Amino acid sequence: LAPGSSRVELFKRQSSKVPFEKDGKVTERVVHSFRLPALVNVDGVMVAIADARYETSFDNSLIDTVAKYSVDDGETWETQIAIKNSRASSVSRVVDPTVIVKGNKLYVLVGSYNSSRSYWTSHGDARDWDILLAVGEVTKSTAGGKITASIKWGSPVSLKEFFPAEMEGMHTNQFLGGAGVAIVASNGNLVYPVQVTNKKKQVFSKIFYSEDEGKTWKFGKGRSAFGCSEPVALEWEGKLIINTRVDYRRRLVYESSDMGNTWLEAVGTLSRVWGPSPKSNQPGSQSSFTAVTIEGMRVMLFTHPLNFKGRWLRDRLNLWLTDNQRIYNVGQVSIGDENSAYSSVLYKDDKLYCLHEINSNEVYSLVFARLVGELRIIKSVLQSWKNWDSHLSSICTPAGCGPAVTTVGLVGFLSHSATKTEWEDAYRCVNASTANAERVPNGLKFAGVGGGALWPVSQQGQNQRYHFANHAFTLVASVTIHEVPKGASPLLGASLDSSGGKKLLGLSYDKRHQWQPIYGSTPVTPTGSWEMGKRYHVVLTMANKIGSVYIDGEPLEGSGQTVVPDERTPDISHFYVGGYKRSGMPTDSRVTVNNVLLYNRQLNAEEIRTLFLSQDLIGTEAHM
Ligand SMILES: *[C@]1(C(=O)O)O[C@@H]([C@H](O)[C@H](O)CO)[C@H](NC(C)=O)[C@@H](O)[C@H]1F
Ligand SMILES: [Cl-]
Repeated sequence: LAPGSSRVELFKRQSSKVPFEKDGKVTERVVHSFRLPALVNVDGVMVAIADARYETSFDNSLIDTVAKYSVDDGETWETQIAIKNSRASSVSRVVDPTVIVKGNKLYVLVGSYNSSRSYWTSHGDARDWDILLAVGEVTKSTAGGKITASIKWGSPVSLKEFFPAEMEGMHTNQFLGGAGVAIVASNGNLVYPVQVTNKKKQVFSKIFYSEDEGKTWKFGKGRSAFGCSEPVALEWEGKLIINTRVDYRRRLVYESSDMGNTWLEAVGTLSRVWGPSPKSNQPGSQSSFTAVTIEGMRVMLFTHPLNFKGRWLRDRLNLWLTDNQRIYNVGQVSIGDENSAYSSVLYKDDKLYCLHEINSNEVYSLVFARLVGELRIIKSVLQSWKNWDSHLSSICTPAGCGPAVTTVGLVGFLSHSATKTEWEDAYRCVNASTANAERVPNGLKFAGVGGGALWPVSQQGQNQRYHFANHAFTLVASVTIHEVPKGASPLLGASLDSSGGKKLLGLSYDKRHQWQPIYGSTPVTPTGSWEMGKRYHVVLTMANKIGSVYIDGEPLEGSGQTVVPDERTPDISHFYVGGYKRSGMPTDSRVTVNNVLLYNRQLNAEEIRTLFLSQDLIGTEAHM
């Protein structure tokens, strides 16, 4: 939890009571565990929705949906049961409450089970299952001269009639919300991303939506891959971005422009960025994933545990910030090594909050954290993003002024700022490690075995912000060679392996004053000519499985070669700059590199020309 931030145990395990209703009697009843946080703002009233697991944290046990609500931003709360289970047996339950706010109404979608003791995807049929929608209406008033609120909950309505018996290629079984908070789309639709099972017990994600305030519901025709569960969605630039849990794998993210009729994996942005554990080989989690506007900029906030401990313990809840280009780790919201899986982040009246689980010995509480420090950090990073983008766009490029320098898809920028061991990203997301580097205006001068910079791709580890590069990228730099090498030496490239020996696309230079562009594992043909001490502009582009190399805005002879040989997707280890930064490699690159730009797409010819013409205008030197 950041400096300046603080929390309380709001839903306290084995302590907090809720109004348990049965057979017309209400009794204040202590709850064993609280799970499934959803934290929202309803027209000024903060509402926290959760599971009240009365007897045990076991998933398949007695559970009602609880709400707490506050009119004073969480200083005090009132408590109610929003949705009661069927009371059919000792384990009846309403589950995984998923919330949409529209106007002064909360729409809460829950599964309902009567008597099963088995995990939902293990059920061979829907004998025990229903899917219910309850609506809460929030009214504000002023008793005793003070602002008050109340929430009146409707009786739940089954949406089972809207679940078709078949979906292409399958027979349907059950579906549930993806927990947390869903959305109202820009056309007014209520949109729940849902997790669905078929009779083969496969799980997949769909979009489940309503055009008439929840009276009737439709499924979008498309779907995720099998294995994509518990989805969470937001709307971004006219599209749904649907962010899915995949147990034992990296999270898949999809886009859909047509209310889920067609799903496209978001390979160029967010898909496969977030891993569920260090080695992405453990269970995944529910995630908060929201679009908000902070100081005038639309951005997304994402949470997920790092899960160093493994299995479902899911320690180390982390918060991420992205503009759909750059991806910034705000940091750890939870405290120390506590277990902290499910979460919900709310941005209300320019204050940031998080309701999340803490788990000791499978006894769960929800803490309510005031993310004061995290908001400060987020505002700082966004100011940096805005400022660098403004600055680059403002430059009057050489013909009045030529086309603007493009900042669309500009993810990273290595320029003047460097510490002894790192070359700093101006966008503050991913620094490059360095060795044997000397600071120069807007870059670094390198020498010696082991020398260079490493800008990590898969080497980022669990969370891979530059995964897009496996699909398309542009890497740009200004270079000067200071000594003729003994053989062929590296200058810039994308490496498939950790050494740099196995390249996707690169540029080397040789003892005969020629360039050696490297296209995957294709035999290298030297070409062109360079002069010691002269500065050159280098662009490497990769898209559509094809790699190109440009010097001074022009493609080397024979460029435009296939670099992805066989339909496996690349797994780029890192970009290397100014050497390999590997003492295991015998090369000595004596070179200066300035102003390294990374984009998440293949730039066009105009954009490349503009960068070349503008290369002495773009550095960060005069600003820090
Ligand atoms: C979370 C959890 O991992 O801790 O998992 C849910 C599902 O297993 C997940 O959505 C994949 O289907 C549980 N839901 C149900 C209905 O079992 C959550 O309650 C929670 F358990
Ligand atoms: Cl099936």
